[PDB]
Amino acid sequence: MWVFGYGSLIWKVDFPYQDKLVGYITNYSRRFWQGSTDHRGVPGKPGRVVTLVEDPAGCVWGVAYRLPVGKEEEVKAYLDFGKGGYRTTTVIFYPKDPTTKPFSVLLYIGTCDNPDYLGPAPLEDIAEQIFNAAGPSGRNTEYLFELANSIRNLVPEEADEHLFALEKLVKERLEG
Amino acid sequence: MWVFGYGSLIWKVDFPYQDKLVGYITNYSRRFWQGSTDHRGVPGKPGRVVTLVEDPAGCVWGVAYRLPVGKEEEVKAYLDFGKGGYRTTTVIFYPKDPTTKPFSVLLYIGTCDNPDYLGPAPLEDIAEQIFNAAGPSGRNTEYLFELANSIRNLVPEEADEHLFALEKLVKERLEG
Repeated sequence: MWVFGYGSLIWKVDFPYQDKLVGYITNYSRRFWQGSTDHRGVPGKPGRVVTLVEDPAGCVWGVAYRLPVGKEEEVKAYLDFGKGGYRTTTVIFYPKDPTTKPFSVLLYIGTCDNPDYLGPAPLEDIAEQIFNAAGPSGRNTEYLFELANSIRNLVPEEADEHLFALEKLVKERLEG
Repeated sequence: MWVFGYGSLIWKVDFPYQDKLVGYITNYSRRFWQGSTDHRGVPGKPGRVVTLVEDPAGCVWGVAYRLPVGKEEEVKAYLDFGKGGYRTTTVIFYPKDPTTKPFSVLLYIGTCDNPDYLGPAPLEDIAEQIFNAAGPSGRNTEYLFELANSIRNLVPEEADEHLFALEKLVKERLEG
């Protein structure tokens, strides 16, 4: 099966994937409304990471990865499509390359119901919080930069108003 | 986290593991009571694969694998310890090497409640069914041989009465 990576997976490429395609999905928008206490932040001082939200006019550029078929032959691992703030569903992924027809992919999403969801907030604020945060995975700012730098390698900044704006405010903070 | 492989994982080594240790666990016994329709058998002509059953006098030799920390920084993947015929729990794993202290490991088990559970049966029968079966993964007999040959590389045949007996009956069938 193929899964869509709208975040860290884009650049955190050290995992096993049979194949990958740059592309985009629809009807969702990428927002930094997901709190991070185990990666780019910690409890008591959470960081912000991305999640996808339903947006009819929405688009999200990212990368689709083909997971290797599982080795354990004794149990049937399953997919639960429902589940406690994290959603699993599928959506159409459009490859950047027109040579490939669009195909279904798995989407793993953290909902408004997940415990870590921080929700929408003024960008001024999100940027600062990101500025300050650091977690087991690294600093919050590095996460944003990679993503942003990461997306730019694939599309014009117009593609993600929210992400690039954030990057810019942060860079400004880094100034003063 | 570390997971215990009592089956195919022992020899199907083409996956990513940070580390591995030969060892054994207790209070469970390995039996060929699990039906296979997606690996070593198919619907309408199922094969047999191993599952672990609670056995107070029981022991299971196998290998423990250290899974790599997950790359996705956006969602919290969880462990559900309860779940529809497959159980997830932990048990003590004793390394063959005394230099290492015993440690907890994850055990993923298919219960009597799973749909594919075929249950106990006369060994004469299981061997034949295995003889005949083939699935997406390969023939049923190859699965048994690898396991058996696989275990022997780690312990005397006395360790697994059930597995080696089965191997032998099968080899006999292969004769006539």
